[PDB]
Amino acid sequence: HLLKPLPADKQIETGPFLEAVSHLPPFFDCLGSPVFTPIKADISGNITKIKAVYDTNPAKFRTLQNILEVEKEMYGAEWPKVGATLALMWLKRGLRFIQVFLQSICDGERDENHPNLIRVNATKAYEMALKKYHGWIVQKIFQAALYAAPYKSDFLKALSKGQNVTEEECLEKIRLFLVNYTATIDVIYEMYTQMNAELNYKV
Ligand SMILES: CCCCCCCC/C=C\CCCCCCCC(=O)N[C@@H](CO[C@@H]1O[C@H](CO)[C@@H](O)[C@H](O)[C@H]1O)[C@H](O)/C=C/CCCCCCCCCCCCC
Ligand code: NI
Repeated sequence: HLLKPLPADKQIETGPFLEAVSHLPPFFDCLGSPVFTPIKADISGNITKIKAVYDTNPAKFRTLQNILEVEKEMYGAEWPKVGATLALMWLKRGLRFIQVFLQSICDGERDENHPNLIRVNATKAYEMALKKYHGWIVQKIFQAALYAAPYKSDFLKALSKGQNVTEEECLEKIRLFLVNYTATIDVIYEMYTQMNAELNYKV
């Protein structure tokens, strides 16, 4: 299934969002390299934390905007470096990395001298989504992941394990997934900017 479409007023229901993005971390089990373990843990850990907050009062935390706004009231000067707000601040970055990476691949972006690597696509996604927030030690993790990254064809076979679809059919399904996914992430970014909740610290 696809993510829910964005409503006209751009308020994103928490429950459906968490349920949908909860399907993303299992993909990492298809990628054998040791770095995918802490990557999966990071993404899943943030999902878990936002879910834990949501579950304390689903009515009050019905939308992601509710989460930020209510946490701001709950935590005073500790906000936004607190709670589900912090978890979602980092989740959105992981989700944008995925967005940019997959979009790049689907649009045929490549290094003409290495057309079956995915380095250029991962580098674009990293620069757009994560690099500004990573100190050198974490950047080394990215660099090592790049070196060991699967070939494009292998990667796409993993995305479509279970489906028996062609590479081109796999890309078409990703393009459709990307529609509501991209729109939703863009709203989450806007929300953090509007609330002055984007933090710029490096890890
Ligand atoms: C259709 C479905 C498609 C699925 C396909 C998925 C393919 C995706 C591949 C990789 C996704 C990578 C996402 C990584 C997100 C990392 C977020 C991050 O920077 N989290 C930080 C901060 O952590 C935060 O610290 C905070 C406190 O300061 C805490 O409060 C937070 O809870 C905590 O999250 C953490 O320090 C870093 C974790 C790992 C960084 C990995 C760097 C890049 C990975 C290499 C990618 C190459 C891909 C090649 C293709 C296979
Ligand atoms: Ni689902």
